[PDB]
Amino acid sequence: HAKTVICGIINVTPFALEQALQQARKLIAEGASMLDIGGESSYVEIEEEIQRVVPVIKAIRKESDVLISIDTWKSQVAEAALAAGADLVNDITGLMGDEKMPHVVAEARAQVVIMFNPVMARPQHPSSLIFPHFGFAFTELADFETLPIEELMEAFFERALARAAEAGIAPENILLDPGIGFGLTKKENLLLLRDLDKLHQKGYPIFLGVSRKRFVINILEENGFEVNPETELGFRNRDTASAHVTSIAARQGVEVVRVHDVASHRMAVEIASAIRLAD
Repeated sequence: HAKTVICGIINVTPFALEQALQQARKLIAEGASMLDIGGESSYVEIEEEIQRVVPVIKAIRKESDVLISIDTWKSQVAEAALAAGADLVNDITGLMGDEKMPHVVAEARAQVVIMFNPVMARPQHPSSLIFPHFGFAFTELADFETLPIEELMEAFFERALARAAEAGIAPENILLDPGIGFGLTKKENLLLLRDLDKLHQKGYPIFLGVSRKRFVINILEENGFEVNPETELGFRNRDTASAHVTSIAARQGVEVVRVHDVASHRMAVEIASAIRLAD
């Protein structure tokens, strides 16, 4: 199969155009094969989000054929971004935050990343408390509160995939993201990483968030590594640590990794893929 694709993160802060565009050039030059453009954070909110992402996507498209993902759970943002040149929707709510999102994805013949969102699945969970509310979902959740994380992920994807099917999104256009670092305990995050192959066995490509995750940073700090991101050494250690997770992921055929620091993950991908693809 093909080596792991590296998807670089571009967050457009609410001049912003030019900074996003600078980072786009940087990540492309470091070997990103995809860019994930995000503008998050009512009609006023949607319009402001559109005005962040659409300029950037048009600008990037003029000088690059790179695959562009629009990172939004809002159908209106996705529709506008796809029209402007984005190739796929990265939906952190996995089609559960907006009932219109499946139709938008289908009509555009676009690809979609369906993220498992444990925050929406377990709103009262201790790890989810500090997160915002995603979405414009689930009935009276009681069951979800109890379920072992892998069972809950399956339950969530069953619902999300049903939504994709009644919209007519082709199965081959769907990627799954297990939602690492989104309202999960340390053990759960590690279990989901351990069991990436089980997720892959479902038959969809995996889009994996490996970058600057709190549980990984906690492994470093408890083992004596500097982790302060306002130091050169801490900043570096954080990215190297994420790149170790990419090494593992790429070796087992994960199709896409979503990352901040493309260069460090390129090292990991090239090593890991050379091994995986030895014969």
